Amino acid sequence: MVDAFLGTWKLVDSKNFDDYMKSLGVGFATRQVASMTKPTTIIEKNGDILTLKTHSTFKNTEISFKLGVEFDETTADDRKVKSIVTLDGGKLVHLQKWDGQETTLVRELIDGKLILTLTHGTAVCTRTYEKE
Ligand SMILES: CCCCCCCC/C=C\CCCCCCCC(=O)O
Repeated sequence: MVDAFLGTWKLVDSKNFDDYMKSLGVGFATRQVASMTKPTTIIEKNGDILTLKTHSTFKNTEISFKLGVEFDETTADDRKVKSIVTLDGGKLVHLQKWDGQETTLVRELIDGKLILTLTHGTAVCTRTYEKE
C-alpha cells in the first residue's frame, strides 16, 4: 500500500544535492538558492490518484498520477519528462525519462522518516524528510 507515505513532510537533512543538480545542468544561481531551501512535501490520495505537492519559498511543484501509469511532468528545474511512479519493495519509485536520460527519485520510510534518494548519472543525493 502507499498509505504510510501520505502526509506532510519537511526537509531536515540533505547530502549531495548540488552534485545532483549540477548533473542535470541546473545553473549556479538556482543551485545556490536550492542549497538553502527546506521544502515541504505533501502527499495525498483520492482513490487510485496520488497528488504530490512540493512547496518552498523559490519554487513550487504539483503532480497528480496513478501508480503504474505514465504521465507528463515539468520538473522544478524546467525539464519536460515522461514519468512513472510505482511501489517496489515498499519504496515509492519515481522514474523520469527525457532525451534518452533517466533519473530516479526513490522514497523509503525508515523509522517514520521519509528518505528521498535522487540518482542521475553518477550523482546520488540523499534527502531526509520529517513528518509534520
Ligand atoms: C519545489 C522545490 C523543490 C526544490 C526547489 C529548488 C530545486 C530546483 C532544482 C532542482 C530540482 C531537481 C528535481 C527536483 C528535486 C526534488 C527535491 C525534493 O523534493 O527534495
